[PDB]
Amino acid sequence: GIVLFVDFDYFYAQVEEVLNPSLKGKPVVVCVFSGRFEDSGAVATANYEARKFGVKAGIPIVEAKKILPNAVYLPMRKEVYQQVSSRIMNLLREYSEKIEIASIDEAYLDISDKVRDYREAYNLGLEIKNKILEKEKITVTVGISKNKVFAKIAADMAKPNGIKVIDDEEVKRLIRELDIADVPGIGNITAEKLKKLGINKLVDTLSIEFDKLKGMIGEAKAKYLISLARDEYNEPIRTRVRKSIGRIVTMKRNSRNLEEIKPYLFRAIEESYYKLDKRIPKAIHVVAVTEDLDIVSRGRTFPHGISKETAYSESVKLLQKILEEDERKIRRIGVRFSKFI
DNA sequence: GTTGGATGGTAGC
DNA sequence: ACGCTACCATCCAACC
Ligand SMILES: Nc1nc2c(ncn2[C@H]2C[C@H](O)[C@@H](COP(=O)(O)OP(=O)(O)OP(=O)(O)O)O2)c(=O)[nH]1
Ligand SMILES: *Nc1ccc2c(c1)Cc1ccccc1-2
Ligand SMILES: [Ca+2]
Ligand SMILES: [Ca+2]
Ligand SMILES: [Ca+2]
Repeated sequence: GIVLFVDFDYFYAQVEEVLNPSLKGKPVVVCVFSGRFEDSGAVATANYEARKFGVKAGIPIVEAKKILPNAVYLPMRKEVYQQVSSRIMNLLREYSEKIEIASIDEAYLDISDKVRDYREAYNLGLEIKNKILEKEKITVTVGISKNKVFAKIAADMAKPNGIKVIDDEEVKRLIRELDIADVPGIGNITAEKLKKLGINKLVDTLSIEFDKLKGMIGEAKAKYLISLARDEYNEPIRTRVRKSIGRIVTMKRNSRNLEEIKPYLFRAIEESYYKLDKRIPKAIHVVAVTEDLDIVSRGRTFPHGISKETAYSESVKLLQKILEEDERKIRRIGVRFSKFI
C-alpha cells in the first residue's frame, strides 16, 4: 500500500502572490486578528522571503514589524483561499478517486492501484507538483510512504517545494531515530507527558505497559503510537465530512449582562445558521470565551432538528446556564451546530 | 454495573 | 483558527 500526501507551501501567502505577482521576492505576511493579539493581530502565514528572517505563523504582528517593517501585510481572505484550494483538490481527484482532504492545504491520496513501487510514485509526485504549478502556479510539497502518518512526516522533511519517499527501511529507521514530537497528533502537551516518562522514539512505546500509557495520553493516542512503532498502522484514506459549523464573535467590552450579550450571540447564530446551507443540526452548543480567555460551553441535543427560532431561544437558555454556573466576565460569545440529519 | 448516547472539557492542527 | 476534528472522563436514563 502507498500513500501520497500533498501540502501546499505557505498557502495563503502563495495565493496572494498569484493574485498579485508584484509581491514575488518581497516578504509577504498574511494577518489575522487572532486570539491573544487583539492589538495588531498575528501572522497567519508568511512566504519564505519573510520566514528566512524568522517571520513565522502565529508570531504577533507587533513582533513581525520589529523584524520586517517594510514587508507587505495583507488581510486574510479565507474565502479566496478556499476556492483555490477546491480547484486543487479537483486536480488531485483526477489522479486518485480515493482522497482525504485533511485541511485547506493538505490532502492524502491512496495511489496503490496507480503505481507499482516507490520509483514510479516519485514520478507521479513530480507530475502532480507539475500539474498544480501549471494550473494554479502553486508550489507544493509531496510526501510518499506506506501510510498516512509517514507520508505526512515525509512532506514535513521536504518542505517547501520538496518531494520525499520514506521507504520501508527508513520507516523502520524513523521508528528508532525520529523524535516522538515530530509525529502527527503529538503536540507540546503530549510530548511532555512522553519526554518526562522516557519515551522519545516510537519504539519506546513497545517497552511500556499499555494501562499506564492509556492513563496518561488516552486509549486512542496509545493504540495509535503502538500501531506506528509496531509498524502495523493501516488506516484507510477516507472522505472527511463536515460535522459541525460554528462562529465566535468578540464583544466591545467584557460583560455578564444578558441583554448586552444577546445581540452578539444572535449574530453568531445568524452567521453560522446561514453557513449550514440546507443542513439541519440536532445539537446546539454555546461557547463563552471569558475575560481571562478560558473557554466554557453549554449545549443541548434534541430528538429533532433545530429551527432558527429554537436556536435563538435555546441559546439564551444555554447562555443563562453559563452565566449561573461561571462567575467570570465574558469576552467572546459563540455558537456551534452539529449532529446533522 | 453495563450500555448507548450526551455532556463539557482537552489536545492538536 | 474568534474554526474544526477526535478524543475523554463523566453523567444520564433505563434496566432481567
Ligand atoms: N483561518 C485561519 N487559518 C490559519 C491560522 N493560522 C494558520 N492557519 C492555517 C494556514 C496554514 O495552512 C495552517 C497553519 O498550520 P500548518 O502547519 O498546517 O501550515 P503548513 O505548515 O502546512 O504550511 P502553511 O502554514 O502555509 O505554510 O492553518 C489562523 O489564525 N486562521
Ligand atoms: N474557532 C471556533 C469557532 C467556534 C467554536 C470553537 C472554535 C470551539 C467551540 C465550542 C463550542 C461552540 C462553538 C465553538
Ligand atoms: Ca502548507
Ligand atoms: Ca496546513
Ligand atoms: Ca509535534
